[PDB]
Amino acid sequence: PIIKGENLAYSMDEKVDLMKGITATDIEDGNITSKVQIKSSDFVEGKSGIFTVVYSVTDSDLTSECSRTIAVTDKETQLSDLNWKSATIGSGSVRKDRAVSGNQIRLLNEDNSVETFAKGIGTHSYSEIVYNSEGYDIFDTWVGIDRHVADKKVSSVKFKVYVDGELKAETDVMRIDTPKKRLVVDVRNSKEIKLVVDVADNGNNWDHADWADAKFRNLAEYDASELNKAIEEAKKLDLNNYTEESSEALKNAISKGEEALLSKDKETINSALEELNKEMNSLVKVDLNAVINIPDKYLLKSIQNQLNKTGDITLGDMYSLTTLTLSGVEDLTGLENAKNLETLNMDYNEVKDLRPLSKLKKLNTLNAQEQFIAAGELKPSNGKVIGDSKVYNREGKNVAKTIRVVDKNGNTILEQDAKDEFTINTKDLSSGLYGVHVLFEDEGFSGVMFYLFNV
Ligand SMILES: [Ca+2]
Repeated sequence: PIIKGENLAYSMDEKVDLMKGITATDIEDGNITSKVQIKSSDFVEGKSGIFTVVYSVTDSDLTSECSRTIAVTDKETQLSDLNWKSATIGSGSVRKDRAVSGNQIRLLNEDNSVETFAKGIGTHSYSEIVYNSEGYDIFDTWVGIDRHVADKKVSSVKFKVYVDGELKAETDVMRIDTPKKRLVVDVRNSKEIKLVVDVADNGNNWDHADWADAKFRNLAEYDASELNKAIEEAKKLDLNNYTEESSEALKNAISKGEEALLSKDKETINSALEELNKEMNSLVKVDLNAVINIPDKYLLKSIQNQLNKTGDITLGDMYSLTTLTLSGVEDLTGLENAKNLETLNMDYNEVKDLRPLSKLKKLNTLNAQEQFIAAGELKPSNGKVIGDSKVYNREGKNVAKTIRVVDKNGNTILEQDAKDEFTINTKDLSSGLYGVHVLFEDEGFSGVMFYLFNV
């Protein structure tokens, strides 16, 4: 059994396949790659680092083991975007982002297609290129014979990577038809990396070699594991069991945490985590048994008729209203607790203020037409009578339309536009009873607010 596996490198957003590149062949069994198991690993998902995984397989009639590292990195720096400390080359000159022949960097793929790279280092054996590697964690590159010498027959090189003078990785002898190979080297706490292209056989003849996509890769400067843990536990809670104010704050913190995950910014994540933890401990549970204060006895009777019960109406009772029919109601106070109310049938009632229903998010059917609010008697003073004529809709807007004054015979003695208040001259009025009609209309909300004043 020949179990094989090379070092890999992944980015922060990529899905890590722990079995990528693992093969197992045996002369007695054949391809036993499907029977490969993991013997040891320190890998953690959603975490930046360099993890070690050990692989073991058992054949029909014998076990073999192999080990490889898997790095999860973030920021990358192309070597061609940096300056080398020194560079030697057997023929021509080293070129950044181009092959040694000046053409694009081109290597061979496993399916015999050609891979064209925009970034990399084009050199020629024998070659030694040294870079400053201080502060970098992982070196990643593709290597192979450049496609410009695809007709030269004798092209052959070997790639080697030295870290502070120590050989850390190398390929076999690569020829024209050898598909490109990947090299992922740990360069942690190093000062120099040396990229070596040896001549293999036939000297350096036509040894066009590319360090394709050669780049440094660093571990992430952030960690989203703690924020991910707090969000998942927060999303497990039922927002209906908490007050609308506290559930809104937690919901906003969950959203801010989800935004922080996408930012991949350390302080944005930490700040969202602290806020999410604060709203997590600031949650206050509802009390479905607490009594709701309903000052209007007709509203209390209307809710009792809809729910079939006597005595106090609870918040749990209020949460259960999806439809409600009113009769003889003057004050909607208390209905702000029925957050699930969808339909309110209150035609021919005595309501002049829809503001208690302002925050009802599901109230799509409101039948509040032809109200009549007997607003009592106004006492004339200083030769005039003054009354209030503001009728509020759900948005808190005065929807009063027509102010008309009527005498005992039904004849309109005056009419004007409705404002917040009205002032009627009474010095010129004959002695008797007079009525004041405050006409108002809106989307589904209309009626008459009636006053009277004696003279
Ligand atoms: Ca050669």
